[PDB]
Amino acid sequence: SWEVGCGAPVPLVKCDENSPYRTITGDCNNRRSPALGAANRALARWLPAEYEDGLAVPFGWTQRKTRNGFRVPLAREVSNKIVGYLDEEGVLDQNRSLLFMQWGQIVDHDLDFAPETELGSSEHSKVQCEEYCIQGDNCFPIMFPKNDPKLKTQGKCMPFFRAGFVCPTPPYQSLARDQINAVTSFLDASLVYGSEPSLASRLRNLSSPLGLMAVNQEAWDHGLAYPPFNNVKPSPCEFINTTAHVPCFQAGDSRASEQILLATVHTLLLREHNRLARELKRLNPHWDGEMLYQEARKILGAFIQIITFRDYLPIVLGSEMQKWIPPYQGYNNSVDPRISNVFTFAFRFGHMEVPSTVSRLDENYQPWGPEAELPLHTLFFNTWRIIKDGGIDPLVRGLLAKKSKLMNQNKMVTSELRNKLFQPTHKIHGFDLAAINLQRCRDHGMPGYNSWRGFCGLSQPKTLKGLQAVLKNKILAKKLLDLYKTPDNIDIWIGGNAEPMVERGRVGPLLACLLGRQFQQIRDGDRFWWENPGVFTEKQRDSLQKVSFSRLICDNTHVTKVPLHAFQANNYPHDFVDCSAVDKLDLSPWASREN
Ligand code: HEM
Ligand SMILES: *[C@@H]1O[C@H](CO)[C@@H](O)[C@H](O)[C@H]1NC(C)=O
Ligand SMILES: *[C@@H]1O[C@H](CO)[C@@H](O)[C@H](O)[C@H]1NC(C)=O
Ligand SMILES: *[C@@H]1O[C@H](CO)[C@@H](O)[C@H](O)[C@H]1NC(C)=O
Ligand SMILES: [Ca+2]
Repeated sequence: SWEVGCGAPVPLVKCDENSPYRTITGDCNNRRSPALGAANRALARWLPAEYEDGLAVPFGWTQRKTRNGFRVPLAREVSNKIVGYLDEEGVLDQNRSLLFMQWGQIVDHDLDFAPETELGSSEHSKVQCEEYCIQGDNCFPIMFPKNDPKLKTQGKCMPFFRAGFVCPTPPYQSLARDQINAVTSFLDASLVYGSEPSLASRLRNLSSPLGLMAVNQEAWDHGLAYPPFNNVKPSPCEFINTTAHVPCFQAGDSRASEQILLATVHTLLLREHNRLARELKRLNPHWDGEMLYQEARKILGAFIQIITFRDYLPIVLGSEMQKWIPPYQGYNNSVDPRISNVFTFAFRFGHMEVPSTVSRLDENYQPWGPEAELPLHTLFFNTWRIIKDGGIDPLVRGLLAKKSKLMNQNKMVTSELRNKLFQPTHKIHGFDLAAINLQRCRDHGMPGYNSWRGFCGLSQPKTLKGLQAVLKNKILAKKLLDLYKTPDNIDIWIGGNAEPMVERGRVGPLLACLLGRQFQQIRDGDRFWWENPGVFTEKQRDSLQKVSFSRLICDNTHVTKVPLHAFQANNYPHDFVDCSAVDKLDLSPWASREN
């Protein structure tokens, strides 16, 4: 409206047009508009941003500024009164493995990352934010309510820094603030390879023409690879236990070591690249470093898209899968592939799927050692428990044999995340992911629950009695309206997650609509979609159709007993078969005959 196109981060890219490979940045995917879907650009706005000043000031900033004539509730008070629970008994999903949760976070990390304004390296008003809880500029502290236990142990607030935005830092007053997506909008293994040139090259082994990703030179896993350490200090993975001095992993995505099961699936994905490369080199000995890397990178990209679109999305979206992600009818270069700002909140439905513990299992799928089961809060920024406690295999069997948390209207987010979250720089296991989510919704200028209901063609309840019938829950509706006063003011993260789940799904109608739309767009708007004619030969696709997470495990660990359907709740031994019974990835169609 104001500027036709704002852009002062980086301008310079020529598009190869004849390349059979993606760029690292996601530039040049869309031939007409080559910036579309590329990293370090604004998140898309499906609806106009909603700030108290119309431009940048979040709702909740100014004590005397209402939203529609009512004060917005403190994020931590919504967390305390709606999101928390004590009893972990009976909270588990009887039909989703823990891998279902974990694949969600992997997928999320491929698609979106809104970094905190890291501009300010002098910036020691961290102290002003952390120690003194003074709201100002990029410091937007989560203030504790009266009656919060954390007030007795942790001071007045949790520190919270506003997200980075385009055009960029110390802003103007022209059109509304847009937060940055720092990774590629394409489902493209950017979490393995990186979304920028510096990092992508750092991760590569350029010491041999084999197109390998670099691997740890200090630790191994029964001959099997770990990712390189991040050697930059301070290291949060070091902070959590000095004695071990085990740093964080270096992977394509900065968040890889945030929890031990994310690091685990990252390690599996890195292993797969090197596995693929080796079999491609064995198959095509001529192929130089670059062709090996790119052909393996391109295979890993397709694996992620198939597991996500064939196995994962149908058991998230349930009855809504067909209404939003119909069967694929080819690349449409008019679709916007960019991740939307709202999607980055809709996809945090995952937060309610995280259980309170993580288990290491032995070969008989029984407890591994005397501390087999660990509280999740001890596993934030934890790589030492991988290297110095049995490696990947015990944690992968836990992923198969243990269950996700089920979303529950009276048991939303485990206290492991809601009271004990560790944030790098902030020293304590004392943060609230639910409160952060709600504060972030306001930071990003999110429209409220009823704007999104209207967007999705759903009823917009105006009364307690109206909200009760949509939530199918009188008490939850009462607690939300006591805090928010009007359903128009409910933050999209809590409103979306409050809805009962669609038949055969794990999200309610509103999230199904938002996630459905976004996943439709990243498939239909991707020139390198695995099923787009010319990306892969017909034979290559017939082979790719047979990938599975079970096969990924079989090839990249010493786990020989796996389930056929790894996202279902599977119990050992009834639901487990030998790896020999699990279809393989036939790489024979990648045979290149130069004569
Ligand atoms: C999606 C998604 C996001 C937003 C990513 C983006 O675009 O920036 C997200 C964020 C976070 C954050 C940052 C919170 C903030 O400052 O706003 C943390 C600290 C965190 C921690 C954990 N999450 Fe998460 N998360 C997203 C999605 C998912 C999903 C999706 C299905 C799962 C599962 C998941 C899990 C976890 C997790 C598990 C133990 C931790 C810790 N997240 N997330
Ligand atoms: C479990 O979920 C799958 C979909 O993942 C479904 O097809 C199957 O019927 C389910 N079994 C149970 C226990 O409902
Ligand atoms: C690079 O590859 C060679 C094997 O081909 C290996 O000896 C070396 O350690 C590798 N370096 C890294 C950091 O992966
Ligand atoms: C720290 O790591 C050491 C070395 O592995 C381990 O033995 C010890 O129990 C750990 N302590 C904590 C607090 O994690
Ligand atoms: Ca990506």
